[PDB]
Formats: sequence, C-alpha cells, structure tokens
Amino acid sequence: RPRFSFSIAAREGKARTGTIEMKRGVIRTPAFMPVGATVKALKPETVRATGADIILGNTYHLMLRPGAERIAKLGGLHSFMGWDRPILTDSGGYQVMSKQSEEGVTFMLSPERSIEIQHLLGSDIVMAFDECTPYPATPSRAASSMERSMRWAKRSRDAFDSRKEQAENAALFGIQQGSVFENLRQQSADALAEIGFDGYAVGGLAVGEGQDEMFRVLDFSVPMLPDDKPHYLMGVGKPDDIVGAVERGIDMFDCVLPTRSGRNGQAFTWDGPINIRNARFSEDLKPLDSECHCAVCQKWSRAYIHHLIRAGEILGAMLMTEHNIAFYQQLMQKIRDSISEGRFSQFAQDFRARYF
Amino acid sequence: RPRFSFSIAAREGKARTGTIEMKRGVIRTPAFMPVGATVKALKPETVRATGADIILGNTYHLMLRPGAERIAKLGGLHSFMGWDRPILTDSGGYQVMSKQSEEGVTFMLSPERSIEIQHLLGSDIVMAFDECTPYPATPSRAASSMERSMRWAKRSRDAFDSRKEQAENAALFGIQQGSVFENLRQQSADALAEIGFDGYAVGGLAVGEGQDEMFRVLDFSVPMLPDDKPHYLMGVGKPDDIVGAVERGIDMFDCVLPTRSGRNGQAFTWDGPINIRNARFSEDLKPLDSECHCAVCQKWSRAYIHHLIRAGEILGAMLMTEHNIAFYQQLMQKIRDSISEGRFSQFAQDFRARYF
Ligand SMILES: [Zn+2]
Ligand SMILES: [Zn+2]
Repeated sequence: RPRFSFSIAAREGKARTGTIEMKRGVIRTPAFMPVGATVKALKPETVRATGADIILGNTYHLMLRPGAERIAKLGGLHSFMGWDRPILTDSGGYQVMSKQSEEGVTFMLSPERSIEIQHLLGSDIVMAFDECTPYPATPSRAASSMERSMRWAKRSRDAFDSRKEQAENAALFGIQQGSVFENLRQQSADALAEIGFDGYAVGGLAVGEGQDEMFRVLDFSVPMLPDDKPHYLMGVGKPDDIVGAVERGIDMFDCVLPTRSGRNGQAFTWDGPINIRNARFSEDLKPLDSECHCAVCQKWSRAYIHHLIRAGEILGAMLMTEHNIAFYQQLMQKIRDSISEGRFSQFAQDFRARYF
Repeated sequence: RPRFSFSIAAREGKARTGTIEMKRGVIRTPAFMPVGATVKALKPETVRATGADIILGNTYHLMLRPGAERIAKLGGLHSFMGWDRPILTDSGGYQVMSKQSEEGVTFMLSPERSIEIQHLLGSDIVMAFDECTPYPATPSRAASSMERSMRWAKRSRDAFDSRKEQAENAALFGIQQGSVFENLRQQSADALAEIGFDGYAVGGLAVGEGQDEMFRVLDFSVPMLPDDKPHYLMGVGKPDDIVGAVERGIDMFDCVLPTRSGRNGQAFTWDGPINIRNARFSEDLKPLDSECHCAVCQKWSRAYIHHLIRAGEILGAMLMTEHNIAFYQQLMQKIRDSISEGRFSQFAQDFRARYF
C-alpha cells in the first residue's frame, strides 16, 4: 500500500465518498474516528467490530503518562494498545490551551516537539501544531492567531520532513484557522496550500458558535481547500452536524460525544438520542435502537442497560459506548452509500425528519 | 438433561472430580463460580470464554434494584443478563447481616421470601436461608445460631418444594454451621441430611479464623456431609485456600477476590500475585503471567495494564478481571486433571512451592 493516497469514487453536490489508502490500512471516507491509552471501555477488536477504520490518538494524555519516549521504547502506540490500523494523533495543543509565545506553549510544547511526540507514538496521520482561536474573536485577534498558526504550520512541515522514517511512512495534515471571517479563512487556505499537506483540516469551529454559524463558515471555507485532498472537521460532532458538514464537503470527523455521552446514559438512535437512565426504560425490553446492527442491540435490552447505568456498573459504560460508536459508524456507512448512489440529499432530509 | 445429577469420575484421598448435570448445562467439579446484574466489567461471553460453567447470582443487590419481581417480569435473570448456563443464587442473608428473629431478618427477609426471590430470579441452584455465625463464637451462641439455621433450613426446603416449577427444575443446597466446634458441626450435618438436599455447603468459615483453623474444621466437617453429594465451601477464596480445601473434599467455590482484587491492581500468577500498579511493571513487556492462556496474556503487556490501572481506565478493570477469572478457571482445570490422573497431591505441593 502507499504511504498515503486519497481517491474519490463518487460525489453529490459538495459531498464526496472514497478511500484513503495508507500502509496500515484503508480508510473509508466520510469517516468517523473514535477518540481514545485506549478507546474508553472498549477493546480494539470491539472498536474494529463497530466498523472503525481509524482511531484518533489522544497525544496530550499520552504525552503526560506514560510519556512519548516510554511508549516508543515499548514499541509504539499501535503495539502498546493493540490497534494495528491507522492512527491519527492530534498535536496536543487544543487540550493544552484548554504561557503563549511564538516558540510554542508553556504549561513547553512547540510545533517541533509536537511533531516529535507524534513520531514517538508512531502516528500514521500527524496534525500540524496550531492554535484554535477562541470564539468570539475580533478580526485582529483572529488574524494574529491565524498568522501564527500558519507560521507554526511551516515549522510542523519542516519538522515532519526532517525525520526520514516519519516522512516516508506517515502523512501530515495542515489546519485552517481564521475564526468566522472569510478573508482570513482564504488567507489561511492559501498559506497551507503553498506549504503543502496530505490533508487539510478545518480548525477553529465547534467552539461555541452554534451550528448555523458553523455551517455558514463551512459554506465558504471548505471550497477554499484543495479538492483532491481530504477535509477534516475537527471536533465535530452530533449526527446532525456530521450530515450537514458532509453536505459541505467534509471527509473526516472526530468527537468524544459517542463515548462521553455513552458513559453518561445518552444513547444515539435513528429517532434521536435517549437518556437510558430515564424511568421510562426500566421495563422496556426493546434494544437501544430499532434498527442498529450492533452486538449490544442484538443481546441486551434497554431495561438491562438502564439498570446497569443506574447502578454505576462498568458493564453499563461498555455497552452504551459500544452501541454509540457502532451507531456513528452506521451513520457514516449510510452517508457513504447514499452518496455512492447519488441519493445523499434525500438521505439527509429523511435522516433529519426522523431524528428530530 | 436431568434437573440435577452429581457423578464422581475420579478420586484421590478426600479429593473428587466429576460433573453436575442440570437442565441448563454441565458443571465440572471442583468448580469455581465467579461472582456477579453482571459479572463486573465482563460480558457473559467473556466469562464463558474463561471457562466458567456456572456463575453466582448476587441476590442481595438484585433484590434491591431492580427488584426480584421486576426481573421475573422481564423474563428472569438468565435473559436479563444474557447468561444461559446454570446460576447459583445466594440467599441474601450473608450481605444483609453484613433486627434478628425466628421469623427472619429485618433490615424483613425470611427463608420463605429468600426462596421466593431466588425463584423469581430463576436460579438453578438455590441456597437455603441461614445465618453465618460470627467468629469467634462461644459454644452456646454457636449452638443457638446453628439450631436456628437448621430450623431455617427446614423452612427453606418446604418453601422450595411448595413451588412446583421451582422444585422440578432447580436444585436446593443446605448449609452447615456450627462455628469451629466438631459436635456442633456433626449435629448440623445430621439435621441437614435428615431434611435432605441436592448439595451441602460448608457455612460459617472464611470469617476471620485463618487458614490453619479453617482447614482443621474442614478436616472433620466435610466427612460429615453425604459423600455422594456436592460440597460447597462458601466464600473461599485464595488459590492456596482452594487447593487445600479440595484436598479436604470440597467440590465448589465462590469468592469475589478475582474480581475485586482485579480492579485494585492485583493479578494472580503461578509465581504468586503481583500488584500491577508497582513501578517495576512500567516497561515490562511480559504478559501478566508466563503461562496463562487467557486473551489478555495473549495480547497486552504488564506495562500497558499498569498504565491503564494507574490511569483509572475502565479498560484496566476489564483486562485485569478477565485475566484473574481465567487464572482461577485454569487453576480449577489443573486441579481436575491432576485428580483425574491421580497426581493431585504432587500438583498441590508443586503449586505451593512455586506460588510461595
Ligand atoms: Zn446498537
Ligand atoms: Zn492471563
């Protein structure tokens, strides 16, 4: 397999469906990447069984303990965790800034160290070290922030390219900033493209602006990215967010909602989310969802999961989390197929009429 | 299959190996029964994969929530949890008493209600409602306690036998009390046998007396039970306890140690237990145990599990617990085979020289 190849097999409007080929495996796009030294409460085989092709490696926690160098000593994150498929590592910056300088962030994490850490973990897809601009932001602060990020983008690329083994086997994504301002988004897209990356993320959204605002910015911002490269909307999100995003040209997603929300009693369904802790589910013998193909909906009822979650049982987290990650993957498959058959617009309208 | 059949296929000294056949499945004896509306942090298929033939149903918690009647409404514990094999339910008394009267315990749980609850849960093996005598106990208090238990034993049998469906499909075990006193143990064994039960438990041990004392009492007490019926040592215990107990004629065991201890960082190994949280394991690429056949020892290292447990990760509990339950079952298989080939005494000496 090549180091990195993105091919689009079908389109409808702005939406695309296809594949990213990498040495460790093929990624079906639009893709949802579950967030992780584990994906909470799940074995990798379980994650794989749900249909995940790739997972997102939580660099900030790992960097802490057991540490990037230790994991490298132990053989890399893949071996450590037992996942042999692609891993996208974030740069550690979002969570750090959640003392700032041109060098990087003291809390010292810089683009160079960020790249080195992701290399030590053995990431397949490395993110450039950026700064997610707070919302709201004034045009000046938005610009100043973006401009620094573009500088950090160049250092990341140079850093990445300076390590032979990393450049030959991994891929590097660049991240667009510019808050909600078109001119700034364009300047950012221009800079990233001149540097050159394997993929392009849309940064700085899912920061408190709301869906209407997020979609308006995606409307002008995603066409600014190279068409022939994957488009990654960072930290999004709810089902309805992913559908609308795909409608605007996004190929990739990461979010903690399925996992976090799962342990909290929220289950995703085609008729919308439910909180299984509700008394209404105490004797409901139906599965979490009507149509879900997951193992959980195959073998346990609402009633059981309700009790487990009410009880604080670990098994509760496990089952809720497995269903939710399966549901997200099923969502992506439906997105992929509907695009493939040129029926995505209707799927997106049918999805929303039922989900809401 | 019959409602209940115990057959001994081999012996060595006091030790026996064989099978209990029941409608829901065969139990290989000596048996270890993992303790549970779940077996913490494990799916039933995982429990089964470790080699468990039967699990112990925690009546006291279930009785609380979601309640015995609700579970019956939902189809019984087997369906609820997703375990289709035999289930032994305790009577709820140990944990309750951990206001006393001849009727039962107010906290009101009586032999009659205890039996009814176990019936509502759909237990395959029902325990009589007893009172585990505190240790130490004077001969008078030991006697008074035992005598009440024998009375409660008779009510349990009558209760059980009064429900056609329960008597036709389940089995009933009686429990020996008498603290550490031989004469009292004999009187208890006599009473239980005159009433008649499908199996006989040795109650009132594993209460703070220590192994030397527990073994001395087992030495005279287990031969007091009917030879042709299974012998269940309640709430035991560590590996070394189970070996010595089997040496004295015990066929069945339950204990929380594998599960509890697992979530706490204690892993069982053939060279003795280890606490995986120890810094020494931070870069140890070996599996928890040298020879264990479990899936965990197949795929993850000490280092990884150490980090997970240090991190408070659910996956940590899951893996530690699966290994520990697998280790206990592997212990039982080795016990069963060694007995089968008449080499148990040497296995017990080889086990202890290595384990200690
Ligand atoms: Zn499901
Ligand atoms: Zn093991």
